[PDB]
Amino acid sequence: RFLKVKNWETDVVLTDTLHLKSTLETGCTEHICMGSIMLPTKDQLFPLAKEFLDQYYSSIKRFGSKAHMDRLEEVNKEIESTSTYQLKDTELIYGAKHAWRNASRCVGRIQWSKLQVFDARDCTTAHGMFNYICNHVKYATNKGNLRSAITIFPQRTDGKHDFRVWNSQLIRYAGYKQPDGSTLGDPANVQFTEICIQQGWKAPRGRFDVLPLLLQANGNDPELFQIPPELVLEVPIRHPKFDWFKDLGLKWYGLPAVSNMLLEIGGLEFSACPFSGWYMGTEIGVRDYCDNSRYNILEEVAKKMDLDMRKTSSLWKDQALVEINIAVLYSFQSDKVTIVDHHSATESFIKHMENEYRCRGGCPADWVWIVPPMSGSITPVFHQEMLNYRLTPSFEYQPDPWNTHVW
Amino acid sequence: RFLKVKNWETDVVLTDTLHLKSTLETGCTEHICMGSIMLPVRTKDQLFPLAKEFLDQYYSSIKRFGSKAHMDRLEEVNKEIESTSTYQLKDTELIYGAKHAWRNASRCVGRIQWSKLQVFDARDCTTAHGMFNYICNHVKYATNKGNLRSAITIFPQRTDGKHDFRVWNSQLIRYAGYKQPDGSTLGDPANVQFTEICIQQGWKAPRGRFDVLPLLLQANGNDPELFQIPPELVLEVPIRHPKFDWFKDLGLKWYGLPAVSNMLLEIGGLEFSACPFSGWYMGTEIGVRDYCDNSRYNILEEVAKKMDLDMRKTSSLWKDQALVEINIAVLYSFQSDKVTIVDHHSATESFIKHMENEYRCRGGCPADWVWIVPPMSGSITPVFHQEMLNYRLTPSFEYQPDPWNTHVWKG
Ligand code: HEM
Ligand code: HEM
Ligand SMILES: Cc1cc(N)nc(COc2cncc(CNCCc3cccc(F)c3)c2)c1
Ligand SMILES: Cc1cc(N)nc(COc2cncc(CNCCc3cccc(F)c3)c2)c1
Ligand SMILES: C[C@H](O)[C@H](O)[C@H]1CNc2nc(N)[nH]c(=O)c2N1
Ligand SMILES: C[C@H](O)[C@H](O)[C@H]1CNc2nc(N)[nH]c(=O)c2N1
Ligand SMILES: [Zn+2]
Repeated sequence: RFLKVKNWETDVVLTDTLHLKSTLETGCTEHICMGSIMLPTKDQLFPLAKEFLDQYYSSIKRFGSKAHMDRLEEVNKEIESTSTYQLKDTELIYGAKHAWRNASRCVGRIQWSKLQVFDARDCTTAHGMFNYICNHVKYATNKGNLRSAITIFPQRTDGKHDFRVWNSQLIRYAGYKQPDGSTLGDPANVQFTEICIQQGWKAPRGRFDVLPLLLQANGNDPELFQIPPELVLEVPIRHPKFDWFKDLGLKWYGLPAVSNMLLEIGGLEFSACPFSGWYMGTEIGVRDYCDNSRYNILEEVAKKMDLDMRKTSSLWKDQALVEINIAVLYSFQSDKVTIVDHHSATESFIKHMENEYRCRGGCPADWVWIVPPMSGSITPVFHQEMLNYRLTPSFEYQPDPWNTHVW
Repeated sequence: RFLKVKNWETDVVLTDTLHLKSTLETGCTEHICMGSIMLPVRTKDQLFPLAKEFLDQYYSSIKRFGSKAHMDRLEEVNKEIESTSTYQLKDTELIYGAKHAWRNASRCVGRIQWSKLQVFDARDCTTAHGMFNYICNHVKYATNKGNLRSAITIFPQRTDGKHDFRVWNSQLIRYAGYKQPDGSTLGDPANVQFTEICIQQGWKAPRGRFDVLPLLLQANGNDPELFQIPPELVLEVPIRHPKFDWFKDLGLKWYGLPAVSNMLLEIGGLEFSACPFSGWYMGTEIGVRDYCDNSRYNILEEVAKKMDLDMRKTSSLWKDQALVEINIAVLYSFQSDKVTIVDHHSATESFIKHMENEYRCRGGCPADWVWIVPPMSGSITPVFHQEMLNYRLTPSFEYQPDPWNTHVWKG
């Protein structure tokens, strides 16, 4: 019932008690581990509300105070009457900070308490959503000095009046299938791109076309908007050694901003809650550029380096991978756009885990996600046992809107 | 019940039914995943079911389930257990069992090879000198002058747990490590405590960076005894780089034969506590972990110095650069000396083909993603993108406590 994790490189052992406050299910059983699977009423709501307010009031050192007992009654009264309830600004901010704190797949959580929360619960239309988002984008970008932020749209009511951002991230590139058989731009977004087109978008059909926002307010049909080009900070990619690298025509955007997840706080569900931090270099250079089903540039890079691509055992893919990732980091750093390398980010996460264990009794972490997609064992997280479990407030995946939406 | 796994790069979806035959526990629950934790005498009562389940599996594999030989064999094992408290495997069952423990090993990327395993039956062994001889023959057979052949050698099974056969070494061939008074380590830091044991038992340590350790062998629960593997049987590869001529002057070498000697083989409820097995290396095992782990040889800095990489900031990726060059070197060296090795692209690609065929023909393939994905360049190998299901099938290989912690010293 009380659990130990060991770091096999430093011998530091930590004791986890926080998991006993775990709530949702993992997908694993005593018979089978699903650790590597990507996704394994009025009566329902009040326990969820109480559990949250209890942790909130405990966190400001006022557990069991009149103010605590008063709030619980007020929410109880509101749920019995209205069938839902409203969070105080203080609770909303705490809730959002803790959903990030509890994100077991996130390596950057040392930052969790520095989150700017934009309360957009007063929003009513897609134009309003567009405004809130441009404002979030400009605030977070901060001319390259990135600041973590979330913007929180109104909560689910009856589930037929959902606010949704249809985009998977606020800033992404279009993907197009061509007569060729090959894919131009990002193959991850082919389907979303087509949805844009079929909703009215004027696609320039290039390699790096910033997608428009498809924004759904109050369960209404989603509407298109172009983000002002001037708010999208992009970085041309060059290499500090290879003068040919720039002519691959590679660029990426400065702002990673997840926009398709669901924030659960105290039983309430926020289906539009785009949030953003800054990039770890491997996300672009390893995954975005080198995944076979993404930009898949390894072949083209290895050729310009004139490596022996004859046998996999020359490690040409691995050589090219490192150079691409050097170029990503160098480019962001030369243009003064915040970025972190996987060495620095994973070392910070170890420090963060030690703080969480000492201060809070644990830190849920999903090793499969935390260990970077290159050079795994040379980062400390590789040697770090982790325990994965679900705490709330949380961010959750949710069905893509187009499969759900009644037109 | 069916479970599906998807490969997110290819969209190939596979269906697992084999997990229904899983017995032992994972360590996980509905509330906690322990997927990244390294480690999360029997009675007649529990033994006959374990025997029955195994013999049912054996007899199914040979298409003789429910046959007269099948039924007679169950009755013969039943009686043997009721009379003696244990039972003996037929040679055919031992071979089947050992191959299946490997087939079932969810942390092994090399399992495409599982049906090609040379099983050496050492159950007639009685003494440490006997074990030594068996182990030399395994090494010489598996080494095959560099054309490596997989093999296992199986010493007598556990009886009352007071007469165990144990190989005290964690692998048959490993380099010594010596903690210096100044706190630095000479040789391999992983093997310090074991080296200390060997010296206490009387080993004369040459005290270099790559001293092959002696075998420390325990027969029949007796105190273990030391033996030196004949050096002519220990194939070694000096490590050099195809472009960098200073690489040789680092004085690196490694041995060709990876041979695990501290695991326990369970077959039909019987426990073989001494069962050294060997295959051949995937390059990253040496190049990434043995050479570049912080708690191991730790050569990243020295290599990076010699490459004249920018070392003042981690974001130059100097470690990542040096890591790739070292791994190029290991693969080049082995290939040049005609010693079997596999690179991590070839090995993971082969594993995915193995895994798909297993799903098709067997109904599943338990796999532990944490261990299967290579410790460098993870996502440019196809296994990173493959969902996997981890569960425990028997026959199996299992960890066991280090024998110095449990052994009752006779003197
Ligand atoms: C400040 C810098 C941040 C860094 C360096 C960072 C790092 C990362 C990385 C590398 C991943 C894996 C992404 C992937 O592989 O696709 C991730 C996942 C995640 N992060 Fe962060 N993060 C940051 C900020 C944030 C913020 C501000 C939030 C929420 C407020 C957040 C919530 C999450 C969530 C929910 C996931 C998992 C997403 C999923 O399962 O698809 N992160 N983090
Ligand atoms: C044919 C060549 C083989 C290759 C390339 C190979 C590859 C590997 C690698 C890379 C690992 C992880 C090792 C580590 O990180 O320490 C491993 C684990 C393992 N393999 Fe293999 N393997 C091979 C043959 C075998 C054989 C012959 C057996 C037994 C008959 C075996 C059984 C196991 C077991 C039980 C593990 C888990 C070890 C542990 O948890 O410490 N493998 N394999
Ligand atoms: C906020 C933030 C900061 C930072 N440095 N990086 C990020 C990266 O976020 C993402 C990037 N790319 C994709 C996603 C969404 N991932 C969903 C994975 C998935 C795919 C398919 C099925 C499934 F169940 C789960 C998030 C986010
Ligand atoms: C047969 C074979 C072939 C091949 N290519 N590679 C191997 C590698 O096998 C090992 C190498 N080094 C160490 C081990 C033993 N693993 C121990 C893992 C461990 C460490 C500490 C605690 C724990 F619970 C578990 C196996 C084995
Ligand atoms: C199948 C497997 O779970 C999948 O490829 C995971 C592995 N680890 C990951 N880790 C991160 N950070 N991001 C990912 O998208 C994935 N993908
Ligand atoms: C804590 C963590 O599980 C541990 O470092 C694991 C990670 N994956 C591994 N994978 C392999 N093949 N071998 C290892 O020793 C490890 N170590
Ligand atoms: Zn699990």
